Amino acid sequence: KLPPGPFPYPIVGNMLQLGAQPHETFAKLSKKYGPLMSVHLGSLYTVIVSSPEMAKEIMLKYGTVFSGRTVAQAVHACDHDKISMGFLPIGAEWRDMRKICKEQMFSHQSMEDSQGLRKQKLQQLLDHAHRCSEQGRAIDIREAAFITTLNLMSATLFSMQATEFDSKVTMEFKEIIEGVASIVGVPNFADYFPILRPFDPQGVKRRADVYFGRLLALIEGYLNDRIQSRKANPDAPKKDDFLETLVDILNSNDNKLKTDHLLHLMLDLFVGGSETSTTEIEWIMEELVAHPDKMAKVKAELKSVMGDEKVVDESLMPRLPYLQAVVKESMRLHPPGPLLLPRKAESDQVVNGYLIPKGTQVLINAWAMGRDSTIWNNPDAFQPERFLDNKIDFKGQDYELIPFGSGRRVCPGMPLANRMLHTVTATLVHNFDWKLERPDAPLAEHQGVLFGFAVRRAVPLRIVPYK
Ligand code: HEM
Repeated sequence: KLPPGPFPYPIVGNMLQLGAQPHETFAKLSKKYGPLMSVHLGSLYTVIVSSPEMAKEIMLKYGTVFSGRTVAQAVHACDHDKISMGFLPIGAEWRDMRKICKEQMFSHQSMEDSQGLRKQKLQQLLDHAHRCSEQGRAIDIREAAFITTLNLMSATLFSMQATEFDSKVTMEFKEIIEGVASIVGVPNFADYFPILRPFDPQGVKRRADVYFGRLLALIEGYLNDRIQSRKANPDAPKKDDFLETLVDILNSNDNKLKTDHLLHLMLDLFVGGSETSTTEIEWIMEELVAHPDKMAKVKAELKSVMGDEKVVDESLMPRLPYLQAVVKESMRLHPPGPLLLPRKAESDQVVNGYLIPKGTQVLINAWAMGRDSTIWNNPDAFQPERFLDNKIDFKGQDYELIPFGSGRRVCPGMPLANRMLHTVTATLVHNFDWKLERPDAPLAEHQGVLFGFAVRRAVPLRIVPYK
């Protein structure tokens, strides 16, 4: 009674038929089997959903049913799978971490207060960007967008006041994320073949506990050191960051959260906003460089609003209606997560007549719906003009665009993502002219796909500022 899919082979099921870079294969197989597919990844049953109306059935109509999360083995490291807001069933401790996220830390009231903590972090990059232009060196966009992202998240969370782009604090964080991504970003057969779960054959759960213990040790030091600063100054001026808010929650003791609940929350906030922004800023700074007709419309717009100001204030978003679309088009073409984050059917539920069993990992292919010929016309072409004078937005209600998810577990970092994805892009676009470090380059590198935590270019984007 389940959705249609290819013949499950013994044991392996449909885990050899995927080929390399599965996101496209889960898309092409949908043209024969349908929007609701059934792929037997080993023992892990999985339903692929690749159409807006079906994503509406999954995330909204039956959303409270499909509101779980498939948990990976690396997530059990340091008991993260039982503390994190990302991978907990919708419950008492999760509702608190949402109402805390959306209403206090990610509402506009806190975004506008954290506006000044992040401009300094763009200036450090813009000054470093000018460093590579004088001697005429090339800038690794991924490297530059990662360190800037950590400096951006660390300022929003901790209010670190370093004077160096590659500060000592930031590079301790950079290794651990890249170490975690190198762990989760590769397949762990314990997830698909449960008899291997006790053994942990590839040693994934262990190696994750090492880096998780480090990333949580550095977060602890930033908590206990603030408590003493909170004790020394009783009328301490409210820091306009996320950590100060979190300290002000367990001192009032209104909600029902522990201390480890907050530590692991800052981890998810830190990790969740780093490698996503890092990849999803490499794309626009490639799309605009690969299609110079469109960068020209962005620059001429930016010069119309900036004036002589050389850093983009996140409050000038409404006056950049084209950069809003340029990101929107990058959301459609190259979504950061090709299959988003796995959902789980917490109850036997029927969708479109087919039965979806309990514990069915529902992957919402956002890559296909970005290149589905039935939705966007000429989908394989970059064109931010299709979003001009269009209310289609990635807020979750336009299932034609689901890069940030929708339903009950929508991305809580959306207001912080777009203010980042726009400013750190509009600061490199408005200030310099870019050209590929290698114009005689294989197009396999351009729009290349790397399956892992997020899909990114096959080769890190390396361009030069020559103005
Ligand atoms: C920059 C682009 C980003 C993308 C494309 C992205 C993507 C996603 C997706 C697809 C989901 C799951 C949605 C669903 O299952 O329906 C999610 C959830 C989540 N994201 Fe992001 N994210 C981004 C940035 C961020 C940022 C900046 C933060 C934190 C500051 C963050 C933290 C989280 C957390 C904690 C969750 C768990 C939500 C829950 O389980 O209720 N992400 N994200």
